[PDB]
Amino acid sequence: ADLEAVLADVSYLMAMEKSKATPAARASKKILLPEPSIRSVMQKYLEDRGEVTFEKIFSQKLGYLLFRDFCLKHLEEAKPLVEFYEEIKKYEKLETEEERLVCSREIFDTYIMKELLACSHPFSKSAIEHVQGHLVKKQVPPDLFQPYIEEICQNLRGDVFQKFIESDKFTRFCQWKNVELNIHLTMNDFSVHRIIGRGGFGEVYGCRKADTGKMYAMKCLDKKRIKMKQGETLALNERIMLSLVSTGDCPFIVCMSYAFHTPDKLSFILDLMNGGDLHYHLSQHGVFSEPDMIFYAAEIILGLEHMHNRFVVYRDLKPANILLDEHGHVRISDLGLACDFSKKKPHASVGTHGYMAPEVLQKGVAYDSSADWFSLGCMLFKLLRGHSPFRQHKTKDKHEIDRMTLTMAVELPDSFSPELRSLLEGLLQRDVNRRLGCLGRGAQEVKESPFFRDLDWQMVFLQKYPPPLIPPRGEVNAADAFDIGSFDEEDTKGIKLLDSDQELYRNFPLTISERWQQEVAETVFDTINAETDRLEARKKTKNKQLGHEEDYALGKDCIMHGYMSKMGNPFLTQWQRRYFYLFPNRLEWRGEGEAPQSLLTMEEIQSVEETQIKERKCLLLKIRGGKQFVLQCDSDPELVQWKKELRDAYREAQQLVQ
Repeated sequence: ADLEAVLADVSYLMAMEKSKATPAARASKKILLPEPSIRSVMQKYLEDRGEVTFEKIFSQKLGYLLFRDFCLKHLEEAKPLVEFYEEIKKYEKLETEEERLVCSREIFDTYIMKELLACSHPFSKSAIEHVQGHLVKKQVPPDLFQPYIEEICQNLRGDVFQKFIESDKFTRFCQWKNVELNIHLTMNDFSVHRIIGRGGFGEVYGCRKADTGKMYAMKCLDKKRIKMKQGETLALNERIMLSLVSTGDCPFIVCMSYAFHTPDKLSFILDLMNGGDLHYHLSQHGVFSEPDMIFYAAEIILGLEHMHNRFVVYRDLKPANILLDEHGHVRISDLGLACDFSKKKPHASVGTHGYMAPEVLQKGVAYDSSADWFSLGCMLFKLLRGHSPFRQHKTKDKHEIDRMTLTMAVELPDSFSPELRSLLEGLLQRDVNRRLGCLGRGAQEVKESPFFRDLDWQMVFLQKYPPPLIPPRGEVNAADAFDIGSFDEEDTKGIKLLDSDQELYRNFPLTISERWQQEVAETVFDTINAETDRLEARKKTKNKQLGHEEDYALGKDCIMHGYMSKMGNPFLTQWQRRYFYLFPNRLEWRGEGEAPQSLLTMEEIQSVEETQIKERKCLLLKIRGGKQFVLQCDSDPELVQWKKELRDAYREAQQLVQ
């Protein structure tokens, strides 16, 4: 290969491998948390939608981390409870009874027996007796301590949670949540490496997120090409499907973290399966063997089960769409042609010739998730033979392959064991009502098939089995960027994107909370937290020494307060950032911090409405008498809450004054 390609590959590989032992060091940009005063607005914003309950926070990764570290360091009473809960959770992940026996005895002695002996145990007799009855019989199921989990959560829900909310670590949670809700991604935020694939409406590049360093796969769709091929509906459907299946914990599907668009591209951020697709590895390694294909079939069956449980039908199932991760475990990747059959069963012949179900290939006849099982059979057949059960592209014409609707699968006796012959005979049935997986419970009908009789599906979900193939660690595991190529830019000439077209993607951008929180927790949570803490320590010392504290008790009846930019003065600085206080009768206004002063009285307000200025969202207040004020906030949540609270305040004040 030429020098440029070699350099691109080396840069991509080094960025992928850099600082594996210290993920925090991979970030080139830094997350700047807002000031601790943010909680005055963010608390109301979260309360107004009921998000400050114990379950909501404790179920969030960052919320859980902050609550845990508060209990373990700033509340002695809650320390044993959190320690017990955490060790129970650790125990639940033990995979063998030989280890669970000792772990459970240690947990019992440490957190139950000693407290019982000291008579300090606060838990109910029921949980004690349940655990004692299970253990006296030598039973160590993973659900041993579930009653203790419930009771620990009940105890933490009490004054412990209120103390946490009143603490300075709920302020940190508010800061992190505000940082989350203000995610506005652009192509600048990512360091895009060499192209790794192409197809559909655009290309796929490996990329590193700037402010966390986590490696992602950026899938870009060109808006002009989408308009040219009338693909707006498909482009939006792909986002719907990705957001539908990403919300969860399934490790068998390429999950989406973010979605955004530039003026000309639609971009999805997905998991990076640096091992490459299974078709490339099949070509390099050759036909797999039955014990090897057991692994792939089991993993793909679990993935399809996850998708089907959500009523999504994966119409294009090929070896090319199956991506191997670093360690060799597979995932389903391309949800471009996926559809939902819960509302109405599709009827379009969408797929790839040689892997489409007979009812999919038939015109007009509706079909359901039943399609994915025929495609699974065809795919498993390819892994063992190098081609679909019906002729390949180089062996027959496209419509000659379509004669799959007028024949029956060969079902070779040589390369297949009788169990596999039965499995493929079930999966390649012409009649949907008789086809395996298309009757009864669905995924269970296949999972219980004889070919998987030896397989323990719990270990499949836990991914304990050794992959048959481990992708090379020193290669990109993809075709050369010259081979992948690029779309012809001339094809888009004559295509113009109207404002009515950019309106189709008004609501496109998206961020998934759990995925972002997990990324932050893995990468830069502790570093940022420490830096933030140092910054507030510095500023607190400065304020204490020089006076002008952060706030003088926040007044007597302040509804809310926070920074806002008094905007729009031509003869002064446009961004006159200041600190504001809201009261039921007036809105006060403070300078650098010496003394607050009144800016406005609610009785004067005529209306409050949002407006766009300098391509930035702002708040417009119109005043009885022709006066007006413009205020600009920093995070959409600040703007939303300020709008809501100002509106409610003046409406109530004027209605009462009526």
